Amino acid sequence: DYEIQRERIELGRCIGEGQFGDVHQGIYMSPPALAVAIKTCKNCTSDSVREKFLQEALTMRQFDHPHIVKLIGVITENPVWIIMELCTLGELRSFLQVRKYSLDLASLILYAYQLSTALAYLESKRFVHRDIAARNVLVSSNDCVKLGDLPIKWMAPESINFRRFTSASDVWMFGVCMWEILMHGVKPFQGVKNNDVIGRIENGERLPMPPNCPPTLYSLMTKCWAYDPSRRPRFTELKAQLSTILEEEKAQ
Ligand SMILES: O=C1CN2C(=NN1)COc1ccccc12
Repeated sequence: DYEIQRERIELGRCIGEGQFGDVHQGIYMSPPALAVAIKTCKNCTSDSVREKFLQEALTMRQFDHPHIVKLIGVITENPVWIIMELCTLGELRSFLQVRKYSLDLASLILYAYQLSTALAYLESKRFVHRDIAARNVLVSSNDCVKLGDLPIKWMAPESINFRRFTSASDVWMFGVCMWEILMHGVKPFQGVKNNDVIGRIENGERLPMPPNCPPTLYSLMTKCWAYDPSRRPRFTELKAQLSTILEEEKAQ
């Protein structure tokens, strides 16, 4: 039973925004004082919105991975809330930007490694994500990131051209996500028009090597960006390669 008694929740300060409403941090008193994230729903007094909001919680129930945010429970009567595991440090993009000059390379590589483990897990569950980007990643601690919950600049050419979405197109998007982390949260193709992104990629052009990114890690990003989806590594191969790049970086 995922239904939580409202009196067990102390609503704290607003910490961010979601599609349905504000996200707040708070406290969950269970049989004691667990820090939680509380997702609110502005229009949940309407059942069409309520069903869509609560469907997200039902989706979360299916996953059990250390690098995917966990659902704690729901409050189905107005105001409708979803109680999630709190990732205290917030959104990854903002975290990377604020810590641009204070996060070492080993930490950046660790975040890419952890995200590849969560994605190889979702691949093993036969779940295609379709929206892999640094914006949907949350920070639990300085050493732990988690997956939370058209973007032409992040999309595989087959997804843009023919709406083909597979684990291989998720790999392309993850290559862009790895570039974003190594770029300290800078978005890809800044100042480039969406309709001119496909052309540049068709021309063989790719996102450049981020400053201070190891060549072995940049090489792994470019394999994610092979035009042919069958030539892209699988998430399991990404995981094994990122583990070796992480160890090499941890050794100096
Ligand atoms: O499910 C969640 C959603 N979330 C948090 N934790 N857990 C904390 O950082 C956030 C920042 C912005 C939006 C959502 C969150």
